Amino acid sequence: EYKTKVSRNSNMSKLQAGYLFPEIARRRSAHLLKYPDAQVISLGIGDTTEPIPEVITSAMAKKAHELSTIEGYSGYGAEQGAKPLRAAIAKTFYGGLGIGDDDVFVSDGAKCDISRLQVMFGSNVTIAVQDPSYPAYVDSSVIMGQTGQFNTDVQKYGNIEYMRCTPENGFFPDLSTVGRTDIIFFCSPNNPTGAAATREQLTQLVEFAKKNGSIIVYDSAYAMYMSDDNPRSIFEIPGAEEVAMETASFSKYAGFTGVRLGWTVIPKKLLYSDGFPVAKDFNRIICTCFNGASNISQAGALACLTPEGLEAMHKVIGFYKENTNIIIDTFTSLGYDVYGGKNAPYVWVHFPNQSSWDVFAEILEKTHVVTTPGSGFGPGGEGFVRVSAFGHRENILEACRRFKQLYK
Amino acid sequence: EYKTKVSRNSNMSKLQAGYLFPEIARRRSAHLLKYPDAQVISLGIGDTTEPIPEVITSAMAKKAHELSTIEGYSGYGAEQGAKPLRAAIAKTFYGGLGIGDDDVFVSDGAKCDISRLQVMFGSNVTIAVQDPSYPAYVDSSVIMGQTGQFNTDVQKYGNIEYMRCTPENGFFPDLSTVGRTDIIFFCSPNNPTGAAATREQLTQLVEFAKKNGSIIVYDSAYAMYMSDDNPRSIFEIPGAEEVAMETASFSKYAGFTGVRLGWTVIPKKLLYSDGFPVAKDFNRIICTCFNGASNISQAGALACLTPEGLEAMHKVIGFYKENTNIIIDTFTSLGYDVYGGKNAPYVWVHFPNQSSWDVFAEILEKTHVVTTPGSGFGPGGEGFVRVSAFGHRENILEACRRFKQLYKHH
Ligand SMILES: Cc1ncc(COP(=O)(O)O)c(CN[C@@H](CCC(=O)O)C(=O)O)c1O
Ligand SMILES: Cc1ncc(COP(=O)(O)O)c(CN[C@@H](CCC(=O)O)C(=O)O)c1O
Repeated sequence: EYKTKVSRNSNMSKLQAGYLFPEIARRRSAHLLKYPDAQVISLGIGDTTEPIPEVITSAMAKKAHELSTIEGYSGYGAEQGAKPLRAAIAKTFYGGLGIGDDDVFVSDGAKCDISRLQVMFGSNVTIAVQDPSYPAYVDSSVIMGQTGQFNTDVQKYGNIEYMRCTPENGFFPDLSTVGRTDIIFFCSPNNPTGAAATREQLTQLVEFAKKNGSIIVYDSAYAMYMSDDNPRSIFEIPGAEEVAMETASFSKYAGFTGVRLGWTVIPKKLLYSDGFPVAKDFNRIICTCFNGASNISQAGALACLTPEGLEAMHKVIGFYKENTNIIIDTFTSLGYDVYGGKNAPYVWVHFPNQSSWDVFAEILEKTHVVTTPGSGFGPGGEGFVRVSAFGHRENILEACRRFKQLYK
Repeated sequence: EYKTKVSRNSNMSKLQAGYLFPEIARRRSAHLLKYPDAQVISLGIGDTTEPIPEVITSAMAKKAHELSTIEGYSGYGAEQGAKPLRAAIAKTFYGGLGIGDDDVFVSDGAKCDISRLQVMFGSNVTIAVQDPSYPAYVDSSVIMGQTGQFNTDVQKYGNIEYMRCTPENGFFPDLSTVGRTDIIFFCSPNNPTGAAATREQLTQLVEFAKKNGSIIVYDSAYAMYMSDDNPRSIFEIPGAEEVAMETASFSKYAGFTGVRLGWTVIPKKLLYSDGFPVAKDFNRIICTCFNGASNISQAGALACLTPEGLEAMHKVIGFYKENTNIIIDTFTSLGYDVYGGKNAPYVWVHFPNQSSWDVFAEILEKTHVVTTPGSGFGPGGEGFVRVSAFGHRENILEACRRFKQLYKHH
């Protein structure tokens, strides 16, 4: 058979397996082959399940209709996003934090921004991540060439600072033990642990990044699930604007997982070591490597940031928060050390003395419930299982009775 | 003032200037500053201007509505795209060329795929491009670390094979003078020249790639504007499936420039030197770095690939083609050497003894018409201006009468 003479990207070769979530989907498929008549309930991938509020979808349908009129048609937008949408995001989420409209970059969601930001930083930066954390930070790092080889002994790529977040440290890194890196990806409330950093901790994090001369990439995907009195934006920490940017999404707020709309904020005062503004390189990436978020998605996001839209999102979030309570109560009633599930739609359940992957297989096997194994979120996740709360109420309740029977 | 200790990405420093189209938009902004009441006609950026056909927007509006019901709501999709849409694209554009549903990757547009493909190839490959060509191939290449610095004497980035496409060579390079690279980006019908490679030239292109062990990234963004009897897909060339992938989009077919939907096709027989299939690395990129095209944009694309959609897309394309004729006739009456416009919605006009940027500025200042300087598409574009045919009819007519008024007495 014919082969080209092009060498495979050696960074792609470094990757230890496929992406976590397709891997889980494979395993659930194999389970449906074994049990063809099983009633599978997925609490694995954190995908929203409830309909998008009408006020928002009417806004999208109206934009679609308008595209068939001479007056309403629009083509290429500003790749940063429509100005009224940047303004609404700037006012609504960062009002009083000194963020301008021109600091907001509208995207087709946060996973894409994470990789666009990794392209921008390039192959010579080193990164630190929460351990455990959402696997896209590590995987994108490997793909960009920022890392060594995977070491199977410790279960870690070389050259990544894994910042262990444990029950014994309150799921916040011990910063006095953390090596300096260029970038620090920091997710709060955290996926998978559910842990939301306090004001004092985030203060420490800014002080840490300021002294090490690092950039924090603050992932606030779950901030509007906040219950405790904790900061929802890193820019609430004075001095954050010199060391941090923030990336977020409408996915978990308006059910936009399929619709695709997020943003990144890069403050004017965030500068590389030569004084060059980081935002200006992001802007170049965004103009060259992207052609803007869908116009219909942007019209849906615009409608989200209005009194009716905010009320609708609060209702949605509230509903998933009530699912989370149900799951928490179940596991606590069962005598588990269960974490998170207060400030986030994830509960982080401790299964000590078992490997995550084995617990995943066991639950899937006995209860036809998909979970996500903790060690898919890095080596600090070993021994835990993340349980997602996105589901119809009846599905959540049924999964919980199934757990009660397995584990009684 | 405070600065971090993070070193700016050296590949970002390499970029000689801002991306082409924002730089034009800046100049048009400054123009409207100077003359706030100028009726600017924009033929710079190639943006669709006519309404999306009702059949396509009704489908999108329906998906939006369905998203508010328990039954019709959907969240994350298969990252490659909805299986029915992948099938429709495979059958509709590649039916009979051996392309499977699973070789199609639905994206939010071709610009985005180009850059995801470049992340996939990585920093250690060398590329070739047509010269002139759509500036995203070269810019994404610089950004990814594939290049040396910009050399202002020759107006080229180091380590890129710039393949000369001229009126004299029929806008197809002499491949005997083209050095071996890993990757060859090839656009046909080409942006900016409008030139469509014949079956004979594409066969040569494929034979060249096969003997060199190169991968062709074939960009078919304008293939449905074909008038001549030329291949619309690289996979029409036997053996293309061992050396070639293809990228395209609905932007120019249904006016989806703002909606955002295209696709890349990578065939199963495309392998790296170690035997690894290139599509398996792309799939990983697509799973890690992307979360799918918008579900509403997918519903719109699915509606385009029906008898009613194809009929609507064909009609809109033909409209822009008549615009292109008006523009061609205008410049040829004024005695310019003018290329393209046959197989593409672009007219490539030569201005002897003038820089492209000076011509751009001159047209913009005197007629309030925006164009794109040919040097924006690389050094072979120097001396040319690209005139986009996208616009309302009356605006193309007005632009053309402005050109004639300016240039008739010279
Ligand atoms: C921390 C974090 N950042 C970013 C994203 C991606 O946001 P989008 O705007 O919708 O791109 C997610 C969703 N993570 C889910 C879904 C799986 C995935 O993102 O690959 C999860 O962790 O199960 C997330 O949890
Ligand atoms: C050859 C070619 N490939 C890809 C694209 C991008 O397609 P999308 O699906 O809409 O992402 C264009 C449109 N280029 C236009 C618009 C400017 C730009 O693409 O940056 C042009 O060249 O004027 C193109 O001309």
